Amino acid sequence: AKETIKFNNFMIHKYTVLYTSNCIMDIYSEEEKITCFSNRLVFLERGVNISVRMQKQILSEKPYVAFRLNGDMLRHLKDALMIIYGSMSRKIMTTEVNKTLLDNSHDNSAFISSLIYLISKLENNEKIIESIYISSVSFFSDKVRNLIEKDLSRKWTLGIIADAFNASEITIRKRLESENTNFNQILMQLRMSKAALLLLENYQISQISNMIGISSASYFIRIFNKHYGVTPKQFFTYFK
Amino acid sequence: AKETIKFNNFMIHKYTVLYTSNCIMDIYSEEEKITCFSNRLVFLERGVNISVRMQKQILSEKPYVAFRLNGDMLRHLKDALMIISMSRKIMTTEVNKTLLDEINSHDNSAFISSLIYLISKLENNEKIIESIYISSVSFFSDKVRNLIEKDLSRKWTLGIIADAFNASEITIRKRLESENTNFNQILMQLRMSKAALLLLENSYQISQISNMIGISSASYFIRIFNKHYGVTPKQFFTYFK
Repeated sequence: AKETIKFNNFMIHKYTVLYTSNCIMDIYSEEEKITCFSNRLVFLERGVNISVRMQKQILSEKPYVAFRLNGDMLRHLKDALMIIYGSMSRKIMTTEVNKTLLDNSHDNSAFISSLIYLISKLENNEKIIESIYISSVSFFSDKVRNLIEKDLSRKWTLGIIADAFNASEITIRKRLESENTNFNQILMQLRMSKAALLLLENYQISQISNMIGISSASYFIRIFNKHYGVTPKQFFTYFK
Repeated sequence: AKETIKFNNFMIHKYTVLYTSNCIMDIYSEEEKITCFSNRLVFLERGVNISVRMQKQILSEKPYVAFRLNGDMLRHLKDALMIISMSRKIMTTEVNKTLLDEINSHDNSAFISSLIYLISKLENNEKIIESIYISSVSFFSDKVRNLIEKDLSRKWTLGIIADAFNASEITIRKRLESENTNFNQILMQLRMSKAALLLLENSYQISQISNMIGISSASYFIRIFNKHYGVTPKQFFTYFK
């Protein structure tokens, strides 16, 4: 009912640590599945587009508490953990209740220390550090993403990106297909992630379409309902 | 009485975090003084020769609990924290949850992480990170120490060190005097630190600690220890029981 939701194409654009205060979710890959339980912390690699089926316990509250890491913060944490330490199961990893998490979020300096501390206290840290390092790599898809990000309003083509990257169209094609993506999908993922964030933020549908680059908001509603499978209102009400 | 002791020339050869479980100590500089209170945590720089006057609460236990950092661990911690006057070399603080701190103390991938955590939680961390960086620098005196550390038994001269460092004797002299030390003093500090580390081991005895540190006669070593630290080796052993 109103406790359960099933949205697809969920892109972890930044490395996200995720509690499960008010939800039991099943995270789906193209071939794998990971069930996150309630009162547990989950580490999510950046660059992971996935489908989630959630089960809220209380209908009135948000399903979970999430914390994102900037690219900047992700590279400093990677460098710090490398100084210190020297498949879907590798990219999404849940753990036991910290039982002592005390929530920072405004002083990276204090935050990065606490994150290093939590990782050091956790077990099986090799895979956590591995996910950190992997998510700290600027793949070719990330560079095209950064390019498009500057003007989501602008209508891009493969030739524009190719000229910007000083390459041929087929080169960009095969690079993105080896990254398991494409230019159109990259663009859509960026726009729809910004749209979801803005929905849970204080733009609204009347202007989110324009902010992300779509002129007509009805087309944006249909495109959101296609990408995530949930109408923008259902997405808003499940996280409210 | 035996609750109080006053030993001089206490060299913090490794960056040491120091609790005060069973003591109230007064650290003395050539011109400054710092009184560490009971049930506190103390931060000390590497390369610090000081005097201490301690006051144990229970005569039967050790006065405090200390934790040292290897040069390797100190350099990692410095690099990690960079990624993330006597008052600027010795800094005490208050703690409530060292229960978390316990940790295993037998690893670098975990200890320095928990230490970073403690520092992040401690306010006024600026001077702490300062002390870390300063103690992570290999001064010329540290290079001479490392050279001598190889063969403490060997009898060194200023000319041997100078030839090893490809320099003149007066150069080594002025370098060490700018570091507020000298070759003979460097040697004495190294030997006497080891002596104290060889002490409180309850496994090694004077009859052989002098030989390990390079002194042939153990009576001369007793007199030299009682001169350097001001406490007879037996008093030093009994205060840290």
